[PDB]
Amino acid sequence: ACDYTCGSNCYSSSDVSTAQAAGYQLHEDGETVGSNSYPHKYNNYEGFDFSVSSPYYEWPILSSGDVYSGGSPGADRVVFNENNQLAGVITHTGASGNNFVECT
Repeated sequence: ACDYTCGSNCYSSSDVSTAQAAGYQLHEDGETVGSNSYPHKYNNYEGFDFSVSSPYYEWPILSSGDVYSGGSPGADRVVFNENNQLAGVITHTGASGNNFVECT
């Protein structure tokens, strides 16, 4: 079993924690990477009922297990807050118009 399923990608909570650690460090340092400048604010247009408080930031989690370092972000993201708490794992897979669905 996979802790999170994003389309056909299977992530363990340890893949998620590693991705969240890297994105939070950059957020704390006020730094970005990639043409889309991650980690960036996540507006939550979808209305996900996250149990941790906004503001939210999104950061790519890669199906290869590597930490995002600039380069293609893929469709999957970890979402965290300023308290370094995980809000969720979401994906562009199966959505249109730059929207997201939640990884189950």
